[PDB]
This record gives sequence, C-alpha cells and structure tokens, in this order.
Amino acid sequence: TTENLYFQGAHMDIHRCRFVRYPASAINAVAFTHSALPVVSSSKKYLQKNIQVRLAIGRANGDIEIWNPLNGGWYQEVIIPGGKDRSVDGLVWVTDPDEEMADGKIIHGKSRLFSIGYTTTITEWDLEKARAKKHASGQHGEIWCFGVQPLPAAQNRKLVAGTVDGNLVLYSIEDGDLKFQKTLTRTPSKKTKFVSIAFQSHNIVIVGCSNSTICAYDVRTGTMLRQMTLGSKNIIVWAVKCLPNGDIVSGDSTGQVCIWDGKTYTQAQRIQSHTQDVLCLSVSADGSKIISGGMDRRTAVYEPMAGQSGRWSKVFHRRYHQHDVKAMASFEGKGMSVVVSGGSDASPIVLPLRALGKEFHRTLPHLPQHPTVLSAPKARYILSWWENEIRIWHLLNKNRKFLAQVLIKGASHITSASISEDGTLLAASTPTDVKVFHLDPAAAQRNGQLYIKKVNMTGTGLGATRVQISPDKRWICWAEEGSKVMISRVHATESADGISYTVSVPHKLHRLRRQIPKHILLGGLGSYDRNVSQIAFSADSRMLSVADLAGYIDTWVLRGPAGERWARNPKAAMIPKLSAAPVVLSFSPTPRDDGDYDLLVVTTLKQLLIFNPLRGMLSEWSRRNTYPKLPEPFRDTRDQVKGIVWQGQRAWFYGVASLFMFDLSQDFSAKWWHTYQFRPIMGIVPIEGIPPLEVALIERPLS
Repeated sequence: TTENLYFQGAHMDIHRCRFVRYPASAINAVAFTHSALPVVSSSKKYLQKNIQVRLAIGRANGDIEIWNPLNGGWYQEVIIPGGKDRSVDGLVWVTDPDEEMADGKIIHGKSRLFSIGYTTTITEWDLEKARAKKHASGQHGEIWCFGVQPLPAAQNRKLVAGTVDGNLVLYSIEDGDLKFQKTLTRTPSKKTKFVSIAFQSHNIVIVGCSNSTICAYDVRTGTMLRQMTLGSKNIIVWAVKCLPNGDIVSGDSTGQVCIWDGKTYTQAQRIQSHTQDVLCLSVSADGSKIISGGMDRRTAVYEPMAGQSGRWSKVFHRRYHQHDVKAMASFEGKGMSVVVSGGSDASPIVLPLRALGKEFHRTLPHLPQHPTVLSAPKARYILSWWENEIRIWHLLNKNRKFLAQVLIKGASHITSASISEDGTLLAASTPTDVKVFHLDPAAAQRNGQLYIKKVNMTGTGLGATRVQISPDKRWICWAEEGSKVMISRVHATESADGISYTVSVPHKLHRLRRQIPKHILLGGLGSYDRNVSQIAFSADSRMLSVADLAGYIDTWVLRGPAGERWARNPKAAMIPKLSAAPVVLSFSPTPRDDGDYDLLVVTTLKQLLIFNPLRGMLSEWSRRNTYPKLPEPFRDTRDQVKGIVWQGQRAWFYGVASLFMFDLSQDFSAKWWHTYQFRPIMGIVPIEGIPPLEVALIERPLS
C-alpha cells in the first residue's frame, strides 16, 4: 500500500491505491478515416503531410474515442461520451476524394463519422463539437450492420443498412445531411437478420445473414442477384469482406472462414480456423493478407497458398486479447502498415502487417489518456469519475474513507471534473450542463456520505468538454464544445453560516485567430484539432492558458482594479505553435525573479518546453536544454506522458507505465531519474500533510 522513492534528496511518499474501480468497456467497433493512402516517394512525401488519419474506437458504453496513430506513437485525443442505455455497435467513416481547386491547391477529402447502436437510428458525429451532429431513423427494424457505397455520384453519397427483420435500407448523406431515403428489400421472413455487410462494387452489396446464407443485392433495385448457402439452418455470418479481385471472405458462427469466388459466387474454400464464432475480419490493401478474430479470443492470419490460385492457407493463430476479438480494421499509409483489434478486454491491440507474429505487436492502454483522477491536496481528497458518477475518497492524515458519490444527471457521461484545493468547490460537465457543488466536511447524511449542495449556474446548455477551477477558487474556466473558452467568477459570501458560493453568468474568452489556409480548413477533419485539451491557471491565479490538439497556446492575464477582468496576454501571439499535441500544460509554482512565469509543455513527441508567456518567448532554460539533450528513455514516443506533479523546481512526469523526475533548476548533459515499476497508472496526485512530496498513485490493472 505504501512506497517511498528517494533521488538525491527528493522524497516521494506514495499511497499505492487500487480501490478506484474504473470500469472497462468492451471495444465493439474499430474504424479508420482512410483504409489506405496512395503510395508516394520521399520526393512527394510533402503531398500527404496535411492528410489527417484518425482511428475511431466505439465502446459498449457508447463512448467514441478518436486516436491519432502518429506513426507509431498512438495518442488518444478526444472521447465523445456515451450515455445511459446507449451503446456503439458499428462505425463507418466516409472520406471524400481529394479535390483540386482552380488554383491547383489540394483540399484533402473531408471525413465524416457515423455509428449504429442496436436501435433503428443512425447517428452522425460532430467531431468539431465532440457531440452528436444528427440522428436519423426510419420504419424498419433495428439496424445490425451498415456501410457506405463506394464511389464508381461523389456529391450524393449513400449508406446502406441491414436490419434485424431482414431489410436493406438506404440513407442519404447528401449535402452534409443524414436522412432515411428508401427501403430496398424486405426478406420474406422477419426472423432473417442482416448482420454483416460489405460492398463488392458500387452497385453490388454483400450481406451476411443469420439463416446460413450470404446474399448479393443490387443497390439500385434491391433485387437479390445471388444467394450463397452454408453448411445447420442457423449459421450466422458475422463478418464479410471483399478482396481487391472481388472474392468474398466470410466468417461465421461455426468458426469457419470461407472464400467465395467473386464471379460465380460459389464456395471455393472452407477453413476451420476458430473453435467458436468468427466475429470480425480484416484484409490488407494489396489483398495478400487476411486477419480474423473470434469469440475463442484468437487472432488468425492467412496468406495466399503457394502455387494454388485464389486459395488461402492459415499461417498462424495467437491469443493476443484476454477475451473475445470483436472488431478489427487496417490502415496502410505514410510508412505504417497495421491492423488494430479490440474486444471485451478493452485494450486496443496493434499488429504490424509486415511482421505478424514476431512479438512486435503493441497493447495500447485500457485507461484514458486523461488521468481521470484528481486530488484536493489541502483536504487530502482523491477523486475519480466515470459514466455519470463522481466518487470521492479521503486519505486520513482505516486510512481510507469513502466520502461521496455525486450523481450528474444527463443523457451523456461526465466529460470533465475539477475540485478546489481545499475540497469545498466541485465542478463537473456533460455536453448539456456545467454543474457546480459546495462541499462541507461537516455536512453528513444518514448513509455516512457528505451532503452535497448544488450551486446555481446558468448557461447556454451546450455544456463543456473540459472544466478547471482556479487555485484561489475565484474562477471556473471551461471549454464549451471543445473550441470555445468560457469563464465565470465565483463569488464567496461570508455570514454566520460560513461561506456561500454564487457563480456569475459565463463570459466568453476569445482566442487568437490563426493563419490557416482555406484549403486546409475546408478538408479532412475541419476544425476538429482546435479542440482545447488543457486549461491551466498559474499558482497565483493571475494567468490563464489553454492549448489545443493542433498545438496553439492561448494566454490571458488578470487585470486588477468586481473591478477585475481577464485580458489578452499582450505577447500571446509570439508564443510559437507546437509541432505536436500537448499532453501537459502546467505553470511552475516557483516565482521568477523577473516577475514572469514558467509555462511548461510536454508533447506527444516527448518535447519538453518552458515558455515565459509575459515576455512571449521560449525560456533561457529551454534554450539550453533542447530536445536532443533529453534522456533517451524519455524521448520514446511509445511512452506517452499523462500528467505532472511538482516538487518545488523538480518536476515528475508519469505515463501509464512510467515515472520520470527532472530537476528543472539544472541543465542536462546524472541528475534525472526514472522507474517503470508502476503500472498501469491512472494518475498521480499530490496530498498535503527540498520539500518532501506525498502523493496518491492510482493503478487500475485489469489482468
């Protein structure tokens, strides 16, 4: 339960905590913005720099996570919240062709994301607002599968969905909308389910069924062109894919992977590859590799049989996951060649397509990139949240006490929370609300927990994606729908009762306009990367900074004489743009002699930078201690930093499986230290009782 680190005078006293039962949600769906990018040479590499490849991961709890593959440094960027009685069962990206403007500038095709969730509704997601963009339903059964019709027209794209009562339905996503368009087919039997879908060409849809059949349908007419029969009369074809040559690969409930000739629609081959249901398939872009995953937890790899034309041989199988393999998808481009699989064990697993089965796979964290753990250091509270409940514990100065379970009502999960250092002011957000609470350690209920008082806060009803209370408890800053920065004054009133809190109406804080060419803004993910990932106050609560995924840092200063106002930091525009997304944004608590601040940043590329924001520039320390001088273990981009803990002028940085300590009063060339003994880390948070440091280190192992 306890550990103690000592590095050349610095003591860290650790409470090793495993009692925060952060739940794992199964991965049900995996999908890339692009399956494949065109091959280009080093001379033409710069023609793909502005293409934005993202991975979407859909969870059983309805969460949708946007990941950036970052040439192997996988980084979880944004989590769009699910909600009570919501689940994601399928994901589809629709990415337009690139388009050349009259002046020869390339607009990279825009990417739109849709999902289905065991209902009659298809949902399109607003990546720019991290919330639902539109819902569309029709009179048909629950949708069990869907896909986008491939291009042969390009300005009038179509989705085809199969339902549980055996209907193909067509949805139009024309001119940026989403609506039910037409029912194509009604199977004779309402017990026949359409469970998997793939396109063989623009007009021919392949559908796996629950009645031991695979059917080919013409998209224009709805006519059944070909029926393929398997085997029982209840063989479920959970997965169908088409090879580049038009051949069909199927995976079914009996554990078989079958190959069907694309022209005759006859069974060319049967491979008894799994011992339980085959749930998912993946095919490489060149059609030379097939991947399958099953309820038997195994992943299998197939390659073309030497000599024999159009037939396949199983190369190997291996258990990568701890539970079933529910979904997988491949990406090939910019030197990357991977398949990503997922299942009930909640970890995404990345296999390198060019070196399968050689122990080069990677298991990505099952814990969110955001720590999702907080402390109130002066109160010795530790806090976490998931779904729609906040849990609060007290580490006694029977060293544990469960203080409160705060319920946040809403159709969606909590997106963010913040607590004051003394544990009396608590804030939490959803996409529809920003909620504020007043905590009194003397206010108890019969169930033993704290009595939590609501603090009135009026708002736009657009909620927030991140929320942050200032250290002096006078301000609450949040990011509304990712891109808009808001701030409210927290008014404390004293009386015989003690303190009572009220909150002002939100005030808008304006970020700098950035110079981004119109061909970049109009393509790919639009303004998705302006999503604010960090909000940071300085220790004196007189400066405020935010940074977004694109790497822009905005700064405000508090002007004294409610005679106070937040104003634009005069030298804000001089702060450079980061070349990679910030994972940490933190004001050093140590005052500077020149009255400026040390604003520290860590990026996904493991850059470590300190800016002096009032002067508007990189600090002298950063000018000496550049990237090549950082310790080689720290520069490993497979080790993503999640958080920071200050110890005076020493800074501690942790990832999911790593802990570093740098003495920032010193220059690099040893005076830096690290350890890998802690894993898997949710977060490390200080508590109060060379200054020694006392922290709660929260680990959340699954297996």
